[PDB]
Amino acid sequence: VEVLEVKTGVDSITEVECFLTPEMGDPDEHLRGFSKSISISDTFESDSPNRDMLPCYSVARIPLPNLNILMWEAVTLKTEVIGVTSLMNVHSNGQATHDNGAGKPVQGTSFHFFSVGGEALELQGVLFNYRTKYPDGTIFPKNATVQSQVMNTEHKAYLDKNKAYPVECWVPDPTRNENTRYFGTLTGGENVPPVLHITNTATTVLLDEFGVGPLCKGDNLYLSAVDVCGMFTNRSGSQQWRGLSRYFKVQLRKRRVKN
Amino acid sequence: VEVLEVKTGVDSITEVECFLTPEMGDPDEHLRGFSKSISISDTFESDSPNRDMLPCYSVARIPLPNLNILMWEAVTLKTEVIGVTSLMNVHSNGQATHDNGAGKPVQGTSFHFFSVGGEALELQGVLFNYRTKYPDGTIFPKNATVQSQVMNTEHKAYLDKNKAYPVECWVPDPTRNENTRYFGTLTGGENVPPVLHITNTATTVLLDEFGVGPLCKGDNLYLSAVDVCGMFTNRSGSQQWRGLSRYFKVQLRKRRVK
Amino acid sequence: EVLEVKTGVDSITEVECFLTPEMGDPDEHLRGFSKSISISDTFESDSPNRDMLPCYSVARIPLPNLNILMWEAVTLKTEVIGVTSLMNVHSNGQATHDNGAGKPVQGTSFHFFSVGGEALELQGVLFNYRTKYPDGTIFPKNATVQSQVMNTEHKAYLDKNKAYPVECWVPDPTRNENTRYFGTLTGGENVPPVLHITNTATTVLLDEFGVGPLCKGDNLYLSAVDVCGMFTNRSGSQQWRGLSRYFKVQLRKRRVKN
Amino acid sequence: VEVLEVKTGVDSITEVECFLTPEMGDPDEHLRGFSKSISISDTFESDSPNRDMLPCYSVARIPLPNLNILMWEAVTLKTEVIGVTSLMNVHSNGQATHDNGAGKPVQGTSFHFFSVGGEALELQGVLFNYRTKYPDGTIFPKNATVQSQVMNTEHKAYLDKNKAYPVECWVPDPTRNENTRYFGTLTGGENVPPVLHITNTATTVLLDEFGVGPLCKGDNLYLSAVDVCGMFTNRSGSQQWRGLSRYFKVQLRKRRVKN
Amino acid sequence: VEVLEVKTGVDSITEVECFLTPEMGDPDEHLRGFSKSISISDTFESDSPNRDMLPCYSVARIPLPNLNILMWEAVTLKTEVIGVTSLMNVHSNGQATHDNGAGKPVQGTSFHFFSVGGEALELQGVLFNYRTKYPDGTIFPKNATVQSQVMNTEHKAYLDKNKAYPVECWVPDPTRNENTRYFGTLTGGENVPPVLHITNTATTVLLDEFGVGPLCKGDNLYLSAVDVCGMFTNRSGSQQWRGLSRYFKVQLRKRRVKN
Repeated sequence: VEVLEVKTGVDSITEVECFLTPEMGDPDEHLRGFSKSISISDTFESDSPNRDMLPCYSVARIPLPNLNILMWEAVTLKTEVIGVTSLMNVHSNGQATHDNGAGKPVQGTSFHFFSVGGEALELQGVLFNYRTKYPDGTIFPKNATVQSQVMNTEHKAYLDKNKAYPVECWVPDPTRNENTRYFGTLTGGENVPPVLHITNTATTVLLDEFGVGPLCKGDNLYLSAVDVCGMFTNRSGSQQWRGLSRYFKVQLRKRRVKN
Repeated sequence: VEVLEVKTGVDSITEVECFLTPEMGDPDEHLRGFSKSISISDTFESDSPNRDMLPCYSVARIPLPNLNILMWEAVTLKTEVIGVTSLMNVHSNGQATHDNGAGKPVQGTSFHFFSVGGEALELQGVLFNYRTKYPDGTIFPKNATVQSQVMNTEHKAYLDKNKAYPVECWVPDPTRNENTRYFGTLTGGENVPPVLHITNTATTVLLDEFGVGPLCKGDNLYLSAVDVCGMFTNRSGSQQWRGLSRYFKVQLRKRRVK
Repeated sequence: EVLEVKTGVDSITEVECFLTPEMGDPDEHLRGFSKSISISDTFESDSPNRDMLPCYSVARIPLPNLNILMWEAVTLKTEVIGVTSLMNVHSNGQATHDNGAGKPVQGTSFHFFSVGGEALELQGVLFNYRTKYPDGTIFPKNATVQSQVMNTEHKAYLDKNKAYPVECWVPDPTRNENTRYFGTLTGGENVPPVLHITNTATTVLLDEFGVGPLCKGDNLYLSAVDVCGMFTNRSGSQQWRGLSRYFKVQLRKRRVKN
Repeated sequence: VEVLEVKTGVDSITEVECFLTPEMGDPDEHLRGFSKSISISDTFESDSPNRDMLPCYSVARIPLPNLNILMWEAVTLKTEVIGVTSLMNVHSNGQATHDNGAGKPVQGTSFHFFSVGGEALELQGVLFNYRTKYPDGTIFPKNATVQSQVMNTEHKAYLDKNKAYPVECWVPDPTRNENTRYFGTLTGGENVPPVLHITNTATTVLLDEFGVGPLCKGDNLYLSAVDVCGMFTNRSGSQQWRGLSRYFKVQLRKRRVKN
Repeated sequence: VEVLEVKTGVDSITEVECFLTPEMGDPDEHLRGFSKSISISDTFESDSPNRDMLPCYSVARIPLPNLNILMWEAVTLKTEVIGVTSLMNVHSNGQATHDNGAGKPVQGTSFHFFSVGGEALELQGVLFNYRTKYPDGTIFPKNATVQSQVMNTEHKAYLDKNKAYPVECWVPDPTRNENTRYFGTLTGGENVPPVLHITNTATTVLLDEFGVGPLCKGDNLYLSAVDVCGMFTNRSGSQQWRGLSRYFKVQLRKRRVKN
């Protein structure tokens, strides 16, 4: 693809605003945005997590105004976590900090990740434990070998399905994603406190070093997200992953391209 | 509504200064700035927080001088939390950290938020637990379903009343607030320590990509805030939200529109 | 009305001094420490003795007398003197654990410094409006429940050393036009002290309009607090430990009218 | 060596992309990416860590296109740790935080290190304890004295062999490496939480203050790495180092050189 | 002294590169770089720390090429801590984290400090406890009074001797050191994790606001360092300061000067 002039004019600019909801497991009809209580396998060879216990990658494919050599180019992203203040509900079935204290807030291992792309995010598989049996209804590395625990190039996938790609198996494939801009932070640890900033005054630019943003094949924008905030501890002491939705505002413009 | 020239002169500039006091619960007439002690429901279904245990958003609507095409445009903000040294009272009915020790100071989950707009801050409701019964005298997401636990578009509101909107079920609506600038931080975890900076040498510019600040409809500036500093632990080991007031200094200039 | 800067001979001056911390000094051997912290059982019975209360430090520095012409503070260099003293973990310290070293000074800290052409101006805010502050100290008077968020009666001048309890007072952001102040409260019980020393860093004291503090009556006001944290003795009791602050201030001569 | 002009033209540039797997010990045929569980010595004299217990430096020598006097010059690096989300597997033979809680995630002492050079990374030896007996199959400071605990200049080597230079015995030698760019953080502490950022938008510049990058002797790129993420605690409470692979992408341009 | 022009020419440039070893106490002939295990006085009046238990400032007077009006002027500094990876030896007489665990790594109170100067570092004395009996063969504030615990102007010295000036009594005197540049962080707390960055791509400029670096009186350069990394806990539970060597590379140039 030869990228050429940006079209000028008011019809040359569009905008995509949406919410991408989390996919944490949802173990009952009252617990959307939570996973199942975590159960620990006794051995590696018996690691067998259920689907309702495994957070997955969120993805939304957004149709843009049809164009046809012109493609929509993603220029600017605005994004934030929606419902940060909900993590102050410290009075609903929380294990106490101590005797007569308030609930433990959501804390621990967090993954905050977001991508904007002209095609599906491209994933590479890395397994904590290759012998883990992943559940029916999820898409995960197949023919896992020991070498899957560090790097196995057989484990390529597209983020082509919502509620399907377990977070713990897949990362953005850094050998691809030319047409995607991705951003991710894992903050590990049992007690790591969530630090969530919100503002409507921060724009991130999506143009590569040559002034070129993601170009939207078949007039589709791809928004992908993960926002595992940490773990909710109930009074029994068992722990659930808790997630929040992510806001996306992408500005786009029309680029001419050849071949 | 198109934005044109900024009126110049010495009669074209105005300044708004004020304090927004925190609204933490005030469970008795000696505990202004504190909440009622947290009680934890045994289940989600039975979660029923009383008003005096629910911190709420602070809001002040300030009349500006009248202009009748001319609107007040907000340009610069100075803000800080007032009384940060108050958190050094570790000698007043606080649980000792160990045998013979000084008092645990205010710590744990904090929310520091401020916003300046030309209209009321626009809110999206999101709930930790959708079956939570919120109390009489508070304004909260109505018709909550399990989708409210992640994203429910029904839950829209304007921060149009003080001591009314509980911090825990409302957040600035990113899909709106085009005529407001907002900034907040949630610092979670039960041990996390307060980090409070203060200076009269720091200025936030309020203008957008296009050099335009909030334009004050009806000649009213709207200041909104939340300064939940953490929890204070009394010798019983029960915990109360403690908040502080926030200072605002806003500089406004005249703008012609339409 | 601020006019031209004078240039040439005797046009420049420097002020270099140290300000000692003011922590309580509870016996002739413990300068720079508070008394051990006693906790009151109730808010009602909170009665901290002067030797348990850290206070604001201040120095009125007299400048070369001028006769329309006044001194203008332009840059600051500052640091905490004797940071390495906090490596003494062998002098009557509660052991971390069995056979271990003494617990270092840690927990709640307040690092503040200001340079002004008049007394730093203070706002009173109280953790607990019922606290009885001791004779010999200057504290918010006629305290009410509203004093726990913002009571405009509590106004004062940092005009005396060892008198203004840190926990009652903050810089008043509605005034202090003729001062630059900077402060950090790092609260928490385990919070580690982080202290940077260098002779390579310079703060600029000029405002947005290129004007620094102007020294009324030819007097520079330096103000400071450096409560580093608490020292735990082998008994478990905790004292505030403070350290001295170094100020270097470059001033120039500014003509002024009316 | 006199560094002259850069050749231009579409064939004057090349790109190196690869993965560097962690060398953590691999104690059995199922635990690639893990160390052997740590065994403490009663005394400094008895300190005798086995090879399967000692994380080593990763190194890849990468042959570039032959030139016959031109040398390849490394200009830009893109790197990230691959599989950061694998550390969310807190349900596989993990010691519980507390009664009913999730597995403890990987946490504790981490070393994150990467270097790009036109020759093997140059190593200085420093020993926590000079009387440690290092194992057959590893290459370590020889003729240790007590001064090896602070600085002994006998302890020089080239990172010229994978799975062999123990990470705790060697460090980049700052008196050499004129022809290498190295970056490393040690975050020690027993409870220290991992912090892993991913993005395809960040580029390191490899040029020195004179606009010259590493020049590749015999047309070879040297990529060195260590990504000890922390330790994994099984249900017995014994602890293994857990390592992850590192992605490199280096842009190189042809430089003319004399002698 | 009037400062005039920089000299130019290949021979107006010189470079000083060297290691500063730590002076932690060296309690026995196997523990270079450790202190003696810490003992706590029952009272202030009885504080009497032994020399093998007190870390001291490190210093090196480096002779420069003899110039006979001309002085060498220090312009740039590269510095790093050497053997940061040595803090991953958690298998050598360390107190376990918990039952079956790896050893506690080095952690707790750290002081990292370095200075480059045209004369000896000037020290101000500050004592935690003015009644402390400092030991024979160390240089300490003398005729100490209670005022010595905050600020006593009597306590002035030159860091003119190695393994002599105990760290806890002395800090750079900020009323002096015009001809030195100093940099120091105290990170206190008992459990504080070491964060140690290494790279050969960072340079510090030693030039003040007027473009003048340290001027080396009598053709001498003064390099001072402290790098107490934290505390080592042996299986006893007793604790020793552990330090590491610091690397210095200083670029100097000739400067004319009058009187």
